[PDB]
Order: sequence, then C-alpha cells, then structure tokens
Amino acid sequence: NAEEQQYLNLVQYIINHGEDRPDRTGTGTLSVFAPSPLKFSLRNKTFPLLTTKRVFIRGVIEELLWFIRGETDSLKLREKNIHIWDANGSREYLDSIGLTKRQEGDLGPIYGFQWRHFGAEYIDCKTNYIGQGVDQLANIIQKIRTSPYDRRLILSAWNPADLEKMALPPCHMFCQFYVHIPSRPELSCQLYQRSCDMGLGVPFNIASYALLTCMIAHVCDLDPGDFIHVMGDCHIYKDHIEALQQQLTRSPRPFPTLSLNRSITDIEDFTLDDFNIQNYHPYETIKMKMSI
Amino acid sequence: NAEEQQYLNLVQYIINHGEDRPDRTGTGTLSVFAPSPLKFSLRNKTFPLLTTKRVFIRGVIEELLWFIRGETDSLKLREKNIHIWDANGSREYLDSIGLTKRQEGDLGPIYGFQWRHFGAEYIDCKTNYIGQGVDQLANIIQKIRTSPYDRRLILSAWNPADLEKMALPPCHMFCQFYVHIPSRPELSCQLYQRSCDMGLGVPFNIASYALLTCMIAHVCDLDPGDFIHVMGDCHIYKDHIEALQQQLTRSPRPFPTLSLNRSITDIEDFTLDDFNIQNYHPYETIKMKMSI
Ligand SMILES: C#CCN(Cc1ccc2[nH]c(N)nc(=O)c2c1)c1ccc(C(=O)N[C@H](CCC(=O)O)C(=O)O)cc1
Ligand SMILES: O=c1ccn([C@H]2C[C@H](O)[C@@H](COP(=O)(O)O)O2)c(=O)[nH]1
Ligand SMILES: O=c1ccn([C@H]2C[C@H](O)[C@@H](COP(=O)(O)O)O2)c(=O)[nH]1
Repeated sequence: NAEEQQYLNLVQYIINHGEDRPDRTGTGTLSVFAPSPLKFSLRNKTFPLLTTKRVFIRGVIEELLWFIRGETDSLKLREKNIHIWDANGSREYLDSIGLTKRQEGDLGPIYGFQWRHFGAEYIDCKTNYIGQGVDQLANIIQKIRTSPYDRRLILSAWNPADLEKMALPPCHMFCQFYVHIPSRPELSCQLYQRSCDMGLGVPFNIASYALLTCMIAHVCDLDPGDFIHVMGDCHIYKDHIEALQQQLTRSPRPFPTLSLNRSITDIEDFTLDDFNIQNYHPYETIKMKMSI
Repeated sequence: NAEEQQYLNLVQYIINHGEDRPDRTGTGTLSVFAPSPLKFSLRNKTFPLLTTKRVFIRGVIEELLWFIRGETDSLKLREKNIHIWDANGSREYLDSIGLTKRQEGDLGPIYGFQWRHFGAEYIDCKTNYIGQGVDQLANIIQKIRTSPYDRRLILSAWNPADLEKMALPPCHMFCQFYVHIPSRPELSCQLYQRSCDMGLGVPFNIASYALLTCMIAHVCDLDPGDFIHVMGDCHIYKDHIEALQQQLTRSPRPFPTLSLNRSITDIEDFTLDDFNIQNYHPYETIKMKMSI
C-alpha cells in the first residue's frame, strides 16, 4: 500500500540492521528499539488489514469486544473459537509465573479490566466489577462528546500496582485519542506498544486498534482520522527471518474498507456481526509459530 | 545541531501546518498530533541542552531530584528558589479544580509519588510513604542490573485512579528504557508526552529525561545510548508565534556535555553539584508566559 510497505521496510530494517537479543521467553530474536512509527489513514472507510499475509481479523474483532466487556477469561474466547489466550492461561503456565492458586483461563487484571475498572481490586475473573475502579473507556467517550479537544484522552492497560497479578503484562499498554476539527470529525489514535512482534503482533494490533478508533469514532459521531503505531522494543524471531523475506518481496495489495453497523448505538453493544469488511484480497496464509 | 535543528523544523512545521485550537488553560494554540519523534544522542557524553534559547537546566536538575525523592510539595522546590510549580499549586488554582481542602503547595500524587509509590494510597504531601506502592524506579534499576534485555522497563506516572487527586494530570506520562549490548552499554530512552509545549515544555523535558537516562545508566554501569521523545498533542501558544520565527532563525550551537558524579552510585543520592555541564553556549533568554 505504501502503508503496508512502510511496514515491510521495517520488517527488513529489523533484519538488515536488527540486533541479536537473548530472549526471556527463551528464543533467538533480532530487534530494533524505538523505530519510526507507522501511520495508517483510516479514511474513506479504509481498514489497515495487512494484505501480505492473512490476518486473523475474526479473532481481532472478537478479542476487542472481549476487551470492551472487560472480560479477563480466555474460556470466553475459547467458547467463540479463539485460542489466542490459551497458553498464557494454561494451568501449567500460570504456575511457571507463580500464579498457582489462580484458576485456569483467568488472565488476571489484563487490558479490558484496566480499561473499565482500573483501580478496582481484582479477585477472580468470574466476578462482576460494575461500579469499581475507573472506567477509562466510558470517560474517553464522554469527554470526546463534551469537550473533544481535551489533551487527556488516555486509554491505558498499564497498572504497575497490578502487574504481578497478570498472566502477562500489557504489551500494547496505552493510546491517546485526538480529534482534529475541520476549518467535529477526524478521530485519530496513537498507541504505544512496549514490545512488538512484527510477524504476528504488529498486524493484529494495527487492525485491533484501527477498529477501536472506528468504533469509538462511530459512537461519537466522528470520522476515523488516521492511526499511528508507536513501538519500543520492536523485534523479529529468527525462526521466521526467511518466512518474512519471501513476504517482503510480495507486492502489497490495497487495504479493504470497514463498514460499521446498521445503526448500532452503544459501543458496549457491538457484535461480530456489526463489523463489515469489504474487498479484502490478501495472499496465501502462512502458519506463524512463536514462543511463550 | 540537526538534533536541535530537527526540533526547530518541528516548531516551524506546527506554525505552518498547525491547527487553531481552543486551549483548556484558556489561551489560544496551534497543534499537530503525532508528529515524528525527536531523537537525541547521549553518545560521547553529549547532552541535548537546546542552545537557541537559554534553558533552565538548574530548574531541570532540582526538579528531577525532587521527582526521584517522591516529593509532591511545591514548597520544597520553592525553598530552592524554583517556581515552576508555584502556580498549579497556588491556593487559587487548587479551588478552581476543586481541591479546596488541599493545602497550598500540595500537588497531590504526581510524577514523583507515582514513580516510587504508584499503588500507594496518597494522602498529604508531608506523609511518609516509604515502602508504599510500587517503586518502579527501583525495580527498573534492578532489572537492568540483573536482566538488561527486559522488554518491560517502564516508568510511568499516569494513574487513572489518581488523576483527580492531582494538581495537574501527568504531562510527560511515561517512558520505556532499553539497552543495546555490544557484540553492557547503551541505555536509550523513549518517552511519550501526551501534551507537548514546544515553547517551554519539550526543551525542559528533553533535558529532564536526558539526565534521568544518564543518571540511571550511571548506577547500572551502562553508558547512555540515545533519547527518543515521542509526542501526542504537540502544540504552540499563539502569543509566542512571532516570538518563535525570531528563534527559528538562530543558528543552533552544538550541544554541551554532561559528565556525571564522582561515583555517586544510587540515583537516590544525587545533588546539583554532581552535575557538571561543560560547554553550554546558548543564545540569550526569552521571557515566555505560561498558561495554568
Ligand atoms: C518541562 C517542564 C515542567 N514545567 C511545568 C509545567 C506546568 C504547567 C504548564 N502549563 C502550560 N500552559 N504549559 C507548560 O508547558 C507547563 C509546564 C518552566 C516552567 C515549568 C515547566 C520554565 O519556566 N523554564 C525556564 C524559563 C523560566 C526560568 O528561567 O525560570 C527555562 O528556560 O527552561 C517547564 C519550564
Ligand atoms: O499484542 C501483543 C502481545 C504480545 N506480544 C509479544 C511482545 C514480546 O515478544 C512478548 C512479551 O514480552 P514481555 O511480556 O516479557 O515483556 O510477547 C506482541 O508483540 N503483541
Ligand atoms: O513538561 C511538561 C508539563 C505539561 N506541559 C503542559 C502541556 C499542556 O500545556 C498542559 C496540560 O494540558 P492538560 O491536558 O492538562 O489540560 O501542561 C508541557 O507541555 N510539558
């Protein structure tokens, strides 16, 4: 796209200029710190769903809703045919990180929970946290309506006071919304990702947050502006270096568009069905492994 | 410089592509959201202390130590003759924001307190919080000491659960550290600043974090790498426009240098005299009016 390309070039930079870092998850990876952020116009309904490799947008949409509901149980993504949180939730893994009395499938006070109940005291993923902690999302929405120029529209998942309790620390830790009014519309979003996995990570989150912006934009009666991905520890797994170059030689197809609704009116009232993506023409999928 | 010059461009870019916006503090501005982050090298003892305008380095130093100590009382900073917090702590401001039962000078759970006592239950800037909350700064130094390639070296002041109790929401909300070991050194730092005042702010913060970075690198035996300033709502106050083209025309003098200590080894044991800044050759100073 020149959008997705800009991303590809980064997939090459981290390769021809990456850094050999011994990885804690125990794996060989190349990495670059704080490279130049990736921008994606969200205009004309365009949705930045990378074409150079089938992205699991089905899990993306499903996981975002899981986030907004403030749910922290992987079992719920399992009940919907999504196993992206099975590992960091395996009874085995919980133990490795000391969470032994924590029941399986309970990811701790991750993303969503912080999004809607920040300060709230976490205690089991099956409890109802209505009224507890601070609801960033609701606030963000409320503000954008009230006074849209606010410079404090911050959605975060990074709670240092609740880290150990988490099955995995907030990877994409927070984002700041901004709305430029014409000379009203243009809801932009710049998020900060501390650790970025270009192969499976970045793409998924690009779409993940592009929707977020679209959803919140939609509900606030705004147009999505652009989306800029800011990354810190950007990295690539060696066991994929080759499975990235063949991709790099691939020509990026134009991004599809996203059509929200049929007057869905709540944000907390979105369903897999209320999201419509048209003209997605990606290349042949590639089984992406990883590490933990 | 081209370091400072890059900054200068950004200042003109805002003037040319800036957006007329109603400022909350009250007075008019021009803002650009998500501009390309400024990088500054700390390589070879260089210190990004802008030269096209005298910078309150002393203000900068005293305030960092103040931060580190986890102090939240402006009065302290006043006993040292700094007045940068006298406003947002004035009796008149506190009430405008509702903290009508807050004794003047009590900024609340801001930067410092969050850095060393995050989870802690703040209450009165004269109380002893020793061992309360999460001591991010301490945990960061430590992880860097043990496992330096940690993708989780985050220091943040943004606590959604405390924002109201604060005299002002964190501006330079957070930063992640990263260390590139050779074939060890390089302690680079990337901070996200939701609201950047290219006028006074940014410059002051480039120094503020440039030092924090050096300082920590110092106690970890590492050498600094570079500094990356990422910014959200980057802007300018009209009442300083004409006041900028004048500066936009000055030729940036090369940055001075920073040599820390005499083996100060803790980050908790620093003082003005431990900071020697060789070769700071800025142009005369420019009186700029804030905006509460
Ligand atoms: C960064 C930061 C923290 N801050 C705090 C802080 C608090 C409220 C604000 N409010 C507004 N409207 N804009 C700001 O940028 C701002 C900054 C100077 C004062 C304060 C901060 C100054 O006066 N700096 C001197 C000039 C005056 C002097 O010599 O004393 C300088 O030259 O640096 C930064 C710089
Ligand atoms: O949305 C996500 C979630 C996880 N990760 C990756 C980043 C790192 O490779 C590892 C997390 O590292 P630490 O939690 O140890 O910091 O998982 C991503 O890239 N994107
Ligand atoms: O280091 C700093 C401290 C904050 N400010 C400014 C930014 C805004 O001018 C104001 C904060 O705007 P609010 O989001 O608080 O309204 O304080 C800076 O630019 N730099």
